[PDB]
Amino acid sequence: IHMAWRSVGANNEDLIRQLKDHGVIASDAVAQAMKETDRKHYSPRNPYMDAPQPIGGGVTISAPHMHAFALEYLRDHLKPGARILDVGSGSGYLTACFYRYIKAKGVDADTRIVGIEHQAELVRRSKANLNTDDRSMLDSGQLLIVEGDGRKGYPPNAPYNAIHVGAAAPDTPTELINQLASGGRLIVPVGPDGGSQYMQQYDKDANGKVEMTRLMGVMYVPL
Ligand SMILES: Nc1ncnc2c1ncn2[C@@H]1O[C@H](CSCC[C@H](N)C(=O)O)[C@@H](O)[C@H]1O
Repeated sequence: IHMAWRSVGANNEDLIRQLKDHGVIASDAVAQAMKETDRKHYSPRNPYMDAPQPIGGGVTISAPHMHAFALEYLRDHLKPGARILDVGSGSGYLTACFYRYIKAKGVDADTRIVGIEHQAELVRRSKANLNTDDRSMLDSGQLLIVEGDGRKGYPPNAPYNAIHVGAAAPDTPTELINQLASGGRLIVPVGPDGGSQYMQQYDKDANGKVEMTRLMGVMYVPL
């Protein structure tokens, strides 16, 4: 059996510090949001290993560095009073991070973080994770976990200032772009399941015109 090396932290704080020291985390705010959201409540096993871990339904909770990259990409869009959509909420981790990131920038009664997941088992599982973490997040009514097909976003709370997609979109996610507010940003892996995909960024400007930028090569493979 081929053996390999992989980073690990002694605890949540030590895991984030390690990432910041090595340049993975650029901003202090991103580091703080992740520091206050302990992976132990969201990852059943190896919580502090910088690697993807299974959570059920044939899916995994992203590796810590991938969560960091996503937070950095949307650091200027995560502000008090905004509406954020997290398509494919899974474990609920990234969702809790968004809530804390903004909560630090100050509170606003209109802030709304919506996580949409289509697997019922994960919807119940994630809610339980969030209540084990901090029962007040769900109780605030500012964080939401809904059951549905994320490909059609969630119109009740549209338009969104920022949208993050954790699952692959076979092509241009038209309906999601339609739910973006002017000046909003959307992060999503584009391409058929099984190949060289691209994590892509879509920015809509004040005139409603859309611009696409490729951020990095990515590949969905068996763990
Ligand atoms: N059409 C769709 N609508 C909603 N969720 C979807 C979906 N297609 C895939 N998913 C969900 O995409 C998620 C990808 S894994 C997401 C992991 C989560 N960000 C974490 O850190 O744990 C899974 O939970 C999967 O069930």
